[PDB]
Amino acid sequence: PKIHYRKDYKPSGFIINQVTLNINIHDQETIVRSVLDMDISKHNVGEDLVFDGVGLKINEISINNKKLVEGEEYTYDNEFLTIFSKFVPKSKFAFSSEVIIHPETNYALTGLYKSKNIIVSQCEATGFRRITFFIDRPDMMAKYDVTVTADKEKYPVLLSNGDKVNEFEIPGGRHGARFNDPPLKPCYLFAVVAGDLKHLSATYITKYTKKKVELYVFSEEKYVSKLQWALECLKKSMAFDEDYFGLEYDLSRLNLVAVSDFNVGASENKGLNIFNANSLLASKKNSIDFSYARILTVVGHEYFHQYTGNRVLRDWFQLTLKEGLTVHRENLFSEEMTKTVTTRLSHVDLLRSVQFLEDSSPLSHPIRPESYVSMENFYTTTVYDKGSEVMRMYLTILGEEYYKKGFDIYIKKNATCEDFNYAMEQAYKMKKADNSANLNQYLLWFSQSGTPHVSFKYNYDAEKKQYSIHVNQYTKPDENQKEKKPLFIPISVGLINPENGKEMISQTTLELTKESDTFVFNNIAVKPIPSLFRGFSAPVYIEDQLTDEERILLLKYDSDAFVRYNSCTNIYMKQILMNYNEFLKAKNEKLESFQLTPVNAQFIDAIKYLLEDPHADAGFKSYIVSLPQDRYIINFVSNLDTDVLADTKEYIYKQIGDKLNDVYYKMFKSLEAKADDLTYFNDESHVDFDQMNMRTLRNTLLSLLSKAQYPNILNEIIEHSKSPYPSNWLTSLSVSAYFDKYFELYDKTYKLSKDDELLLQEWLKTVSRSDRKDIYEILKKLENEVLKDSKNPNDIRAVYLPFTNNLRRFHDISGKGYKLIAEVITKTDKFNPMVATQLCEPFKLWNKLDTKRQELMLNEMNTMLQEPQISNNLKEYLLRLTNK
Ligand SMILES: [Mg+2]
Ligand SMILES: [Mg+2]
Ligand SMILES: [Zn+2]
Repeated sequence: PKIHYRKDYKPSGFIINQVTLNINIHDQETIVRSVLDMDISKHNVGEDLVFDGVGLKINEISINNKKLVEGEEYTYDNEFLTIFSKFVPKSKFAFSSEVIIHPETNYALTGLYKSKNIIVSQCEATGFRRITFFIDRPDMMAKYDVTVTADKEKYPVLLSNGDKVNEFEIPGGRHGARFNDPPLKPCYLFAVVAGDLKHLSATYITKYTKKKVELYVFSEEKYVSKLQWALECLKKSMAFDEDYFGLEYDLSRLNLVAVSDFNVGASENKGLNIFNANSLLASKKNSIDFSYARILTVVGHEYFHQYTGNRVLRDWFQLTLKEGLTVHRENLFSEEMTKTVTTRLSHVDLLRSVQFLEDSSPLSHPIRPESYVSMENFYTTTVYDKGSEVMRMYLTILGEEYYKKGFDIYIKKNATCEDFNYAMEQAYKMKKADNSANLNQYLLWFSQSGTPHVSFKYNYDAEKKQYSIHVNQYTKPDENQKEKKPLFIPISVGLINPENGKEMISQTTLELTKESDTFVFNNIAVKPIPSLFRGFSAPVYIEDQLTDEERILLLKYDSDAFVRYNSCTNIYMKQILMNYNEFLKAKNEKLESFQLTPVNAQFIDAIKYLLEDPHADAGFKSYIVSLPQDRYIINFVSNLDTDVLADTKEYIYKQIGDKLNDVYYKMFKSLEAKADDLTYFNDESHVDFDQMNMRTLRNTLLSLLSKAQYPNILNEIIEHSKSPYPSNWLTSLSVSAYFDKYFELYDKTYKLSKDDELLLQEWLKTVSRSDRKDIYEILKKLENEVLKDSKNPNDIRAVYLPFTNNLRRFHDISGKGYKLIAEVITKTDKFNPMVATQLCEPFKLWNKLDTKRQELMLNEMNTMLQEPQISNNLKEYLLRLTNK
């Protein structure tokens, strides 16, 4: 296992100036001819010429049109092509090769592969080496001249980077297309698409230069009518980057292409973005509401890669520089487009659940790691989502005006993470009106792993009208740093007058730079309730040390969506932790009788208050009636007994339900007209995020009412199944799990879903997530009847991943759930190591569970590690997760 270190970076001893590709696609094989116009760099020390090349079948290789001989002049071990230095020229030379690859049987979905009837490429991060020989690293900038040939019937549409400069016929029913892309680019931004694609098109005219831009969205013929929303999102993305960042698209054409088989959401390439079908295609009739926010964000994300990618990555350790930034730009875009507070809330909810788990797991790493073995395991929620929060904090610190200045300085001057911090430091100096002000401490956000803990204590003096906020920050030591240093933590705060719910001070961002600090406020007429970390201004554990009474007041009257949301969350956690220990204590002591502390009555009253408030947001309401995610809860519990937590959740839901179920039912009925309005059902460009939030609320309330066995709720469930919206009649399936009509809706909703590839995958998720006692028997049914031996990641993930969130069933004390997923992981690892690693996600919290379940998970992981044919990808991941 070769380990790459960040501190060991050195520029290549070679230069690649021009790439001339000839990709000839045939029925059983794809022939790739490549001519590399190379040179010797100043960093050269007469070393061997080593190319990356994985799984390549060599027909012949040459230097200056002279064939090289195997063994005497070069060696190849299916991974590296080593050409001995004595046969390597000392000036400008040309390296040529012809290799054979097989996209048809490339089930790893990396490099060049075939998805259904579409040939597509995936080169990030180390995929280009699976297509042809190359110095496969992002700092190798080169020009590209690509020619693609194939059978005209099977692959009438040919796409690649740059301008299509020639189209020609080939004897035998074949055709060819030449693409020249003059601007320098790294090889992971190379792409090629071949297939029988249909499209929707539009013309975008830029804001300043008024350049006309051809926009194309591609898919297979069957689902071409699901491309409308993606096209609209693309238009929205371009306009936003123009309006907010003042950036225009540089090329004359942009292509979006959807494929059925894809490891992640999408990928960016210059002028040619390639999407997972579930993140590009949608229709009101064949998609749940989630697809619309999903497509918006993903289409936006890959577009925001364009302008930065056009002018500025030194090495893969700087991954968070382009990903953290893009996701940040993606999130700013989504918030502006959706105009809903739940958008920002959704991002925070994901970070504090998924990423916080990772950052306290053995897999914990900084957003810029010091080392890696597999680059495929580098693309984590830490690099992406914590990285985004780090990039977002720049905006919070600098403000909108100065941030755009710092951003413009970054784009114009350029790279590494330090380069971006430098540009922001320049804006920081301007804002602070001082050249001695710096952001050197801020770099610790890039190098320090783990989640910081921020705790508070307060003091108010009525006589002097003086309010003090004592802040403390702390990060637990891990395997990355023995000693943790204080970070630059921006704390957006407000002060709420508890008597009238008014703001007491203007916008304020506390700059915590030390381990602890005391912030004092004068002329505070009355004792305030602090509104801390507004908008979640820092990726930290917040310990407000407020009473439930104070939290309730914030929940009702604070202006900031997150602090309201977080206050409700904190009230829940306090209740959860209390009831958990009470349930646990009874279990450990085998008590015949015991007591549970009821849910705060005033808290329940506050929920009723907000719910019955017509001017309150529907999406926000859905959050406050829902307990915190299980993966968020586990961060606050040692040796988590999943059964006890399940009992705890059940009791708390029942407590609140016993009070508010009538309110829940009344709202479910009254919300129907606006939530399920069909006015624009066949207007595929009309998306109402507020309306979809109303359906989110209705479906959430229906779920609560179903679990509570509300009187005659089955009637509502049945009628809900007749709704035109997939979000509704799929919800009816899952909530009917507690009734004898589950399998009736099972067949009904299957018939509705089976003829759409993406919709069926949503049906699989719904079944997988169904709260059924016979869930293991049901999963077997999906395997034999629906899933079978499919190698489609969307199919495999849909069947198994939602099931892993079943607290009671997946964590069955027998370990049957752990054994099931482990078998799926090992099975998947044979053809797709990346997806196999994705399926390991349930095991990420293994050392946080009770001792018995720790043992069970560890055994299955050790079993997987003992598999003789385990991939390096999977091996490295499990080794790090099990601290071996
Ligand atoms: Mg091969
Ligand atoms: Mg990507
Ligand atoms: Zn990205």
